[PDB]
Amino acid sequence: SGIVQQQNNLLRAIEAQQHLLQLTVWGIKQLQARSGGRGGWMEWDREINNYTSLIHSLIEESQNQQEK
Amino acid sequence: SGIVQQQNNLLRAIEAQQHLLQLTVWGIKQLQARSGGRGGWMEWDREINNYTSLIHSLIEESQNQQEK
Amino acid sequence: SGIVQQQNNLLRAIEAQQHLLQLTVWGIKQLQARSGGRGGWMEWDREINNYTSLIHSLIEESQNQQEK
Repeated sequence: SGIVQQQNNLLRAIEAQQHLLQLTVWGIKQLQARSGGRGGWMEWDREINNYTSLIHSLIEESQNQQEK
Repeated sequence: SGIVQQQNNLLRAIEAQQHLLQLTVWGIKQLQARSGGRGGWMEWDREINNYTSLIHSLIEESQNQQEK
Repeated sequence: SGIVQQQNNLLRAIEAQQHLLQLTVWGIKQLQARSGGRGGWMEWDREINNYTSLIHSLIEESQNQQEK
């Protein structure tokens, strides 16, 4: 036990930052789509989903797990 | 009270990460501008500003509020 | 001493987020390369390397420095 608001203000930033990134990925994807299909990036897309999924879960296990 | 350097090293990362993102958003924006105007993304731009603004403020309220 | 798992779950997010960003930067770079060379962005590239390098090091000094 020690310092919790600073930990919640930091977590609240990561989350917001997570949203920011998802907007960029979208902006990037759409620009790619401009050429013709984004079939060459499955591994890029899958890589994105992989980490985003790990982060969302990392955030959720951090919010519901700290109440002391 | 407990562990502060690790909290400052993490905050210092979010901040730096904030800068990284703003460079990407710029890189993305300019590439969009290449076609012809970015008038269709106001909501995208506004969404960006919205979170970036929440994060900057979240960071500042975290720096000046922890001195114990 | 106080709260460590929440600090490790947050650090684990920044790291994963670091990877996410590096994928976006790549996606952005390649799209730029499409036109013809990315020689005008050295300062953009150098700016990226600069912060990414500060973040990696900030993360590493945070992992090996907290064992209490």
